[PDB]
Amino acid sequence: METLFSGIQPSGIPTIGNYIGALKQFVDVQNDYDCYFCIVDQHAITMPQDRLKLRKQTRQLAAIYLASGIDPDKATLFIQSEVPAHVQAGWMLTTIASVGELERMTQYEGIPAGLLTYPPLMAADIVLYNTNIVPVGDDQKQHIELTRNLVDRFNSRYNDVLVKPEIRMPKVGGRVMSLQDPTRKMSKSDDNAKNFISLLDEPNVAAKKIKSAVTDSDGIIKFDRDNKPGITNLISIYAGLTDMPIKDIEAKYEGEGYGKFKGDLAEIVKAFLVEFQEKYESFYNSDKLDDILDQGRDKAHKVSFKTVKKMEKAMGLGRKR
Amino acid sequence: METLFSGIQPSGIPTIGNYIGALKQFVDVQNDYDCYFCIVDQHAITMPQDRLKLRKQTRQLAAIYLASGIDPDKATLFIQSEVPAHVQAGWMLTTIASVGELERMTQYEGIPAGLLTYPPLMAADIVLYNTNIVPVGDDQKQHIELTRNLVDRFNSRYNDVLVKPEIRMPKVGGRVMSLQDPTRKMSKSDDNAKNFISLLDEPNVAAKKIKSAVTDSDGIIKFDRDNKPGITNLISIYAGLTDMPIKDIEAKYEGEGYGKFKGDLAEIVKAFLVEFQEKYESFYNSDKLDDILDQGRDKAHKVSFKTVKKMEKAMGLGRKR
Ligand SMILES: C[C@H]1c2c[nH]c3cccc(c23)S[C@H]1C(=O)O
Ligand SMILES: C[C@H]1c2c[nH]c3cccc(c23)S[C@H]1C(=O)O
Repeated sequence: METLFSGIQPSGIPTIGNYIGALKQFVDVQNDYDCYFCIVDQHAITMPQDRLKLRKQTRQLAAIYLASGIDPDKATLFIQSEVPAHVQAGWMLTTIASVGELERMTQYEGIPAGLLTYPPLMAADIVLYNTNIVPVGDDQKQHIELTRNLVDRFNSRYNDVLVKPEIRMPKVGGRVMSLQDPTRKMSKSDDNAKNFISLLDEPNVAAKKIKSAVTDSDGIIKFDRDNKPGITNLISIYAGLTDMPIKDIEAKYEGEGYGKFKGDLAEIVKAFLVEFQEKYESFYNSDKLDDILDQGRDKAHKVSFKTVKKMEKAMGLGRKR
Repeated sequence: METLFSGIQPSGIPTIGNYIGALKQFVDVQNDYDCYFCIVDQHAITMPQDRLKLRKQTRQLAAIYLASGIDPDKATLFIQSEVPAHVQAGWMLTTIASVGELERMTQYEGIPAGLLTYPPLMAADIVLYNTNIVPVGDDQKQHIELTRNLVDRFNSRYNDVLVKPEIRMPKVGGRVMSLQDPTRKMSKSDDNAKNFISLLDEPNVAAKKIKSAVTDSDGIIKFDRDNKPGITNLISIYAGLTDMPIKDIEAKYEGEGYGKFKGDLAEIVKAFLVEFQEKYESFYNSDKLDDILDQGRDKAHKVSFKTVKKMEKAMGLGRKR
């Protein structure tokens, strides 16, 4: 069984685009892959953070992953800073990186040193669990290249302990676009809040965002990205939240106009968020949330500890006991 | 009671200069100060190392400190990599350092990133124990300036948890010079091995190095650094290993020439090393050595854990449990 590792930034609420594109897919793929979901709070502080904003966002993310169906027994959901092997292995990989290498990553009061030195910590986050696949996008290519190059450098200079990972998302979800700019991907941090639908938006606000999404005044419910990216995007969201095949959507709405379809979809979005947010409140406001995160941390520590120990033996850190 | 922290590089055997200058003094000052002696193996790998050479040197250093009289109950002798708070607090301080700052430290395959990014780890090594004093020399000034500046930056941006340290050696020992270059300090890494006397030199080899030390052919046993740095240096070693006051040395050897004095001193050096190396073998070849280092690690972990936790709460890492 292949091991998957996904880093999660506690820096914002995922949108419904992120749910359809990734989270919903993770809820399936956790049965067929050994999955790690790591809330990378030590990466979040490479940037300036309010300390209450950061600690709250970390709980929020954990509650959202659990609300989506990420299962603490099937997968390992934990907080990066609670597992010390991450900064231990990150320091070891830092000593074999080069300054030139780290600088080129930054390209693809002063400048915080975290922004230069975080890539080896990302490498560590991955290889500590013998990861085979990382579900990232084009923007993370140079990071994985550095990771694989460091695994090569380590195994070559000391001895084979580390595994090279690949970029692979096992079941890619649909691509969800901004509601009022259908050529751009939906983003949690848009200045036009009508562009996205946050997982924590009020369900009635989200229904309004479906109605205000930029489309023709009317048309047929047909999937055509090149010529009608607006309605096509909406059909993608419909498909994403109901699992109805797209061709099966077209047939349900044959002879229907936009008003009927946007009305049904806004209701579908509202219904989804009401069910999602009840689960989310229930995890977020519960004592069991700390129990779950405790157990996740213990799972990850058991695996990552063995790896750190092999690494320390390979470089000659510590003692032979 | 003031807390003292001394980093120890596992990169070479201390010389008798290092014993007279520092180690012997630490054996006294550990009664009057809360002392931490930390074998910084995570700093040693910033440079290229053979992994067996490094792990052996680490045991050797611990055995030498114990052989000198460093007392595992009075002081805390441990190995840096066995206490995870060091790289945890080092990462936190890294995120508030600036690249410019770290670069200027480097001034005062490529260039290993460890050589750029180690100073915040040094800062962490110190402040984790609420250190008041660090017994370092001129070459470490910019490192302590960075440390104090990071303590200021941390306490100012989040809230007061960290203590500013000072450079202070509570009882400075004598200065011991190279035996065949009396104007340079004695160094463990000289290309002229007659220049130093290693604590692990064969006692008969060391006696020969006393005889081969570069002096006038004869003279009076008088302390005069400007005009007779050779014999004066030797008198310093004599004073350092026997605790005889220097004026009291001059009076013992009034009416004596160099041959008598160098003969007595070579015997004194031989006698000291025989007693030292028996203790050293006895710790180095013992199962109790791992027990001692275990207990040291547990002592340091208890203090440094509380500090790391205050730091994580201050930046908003982790969870409030
Ligand atoms: C969250 C970040 C991160 C830190 N460690 C990891 C490990 C795997 C994937 C990612 C990460 S994804 C990456 C990003 O920049 O999105
Ligand atoms: C061993 C080095 C080191 C790492 N952490 C610390 C903490 C205090 C003093 C020192 C150190 S002394 C320094 C040196 O360069 O000698």
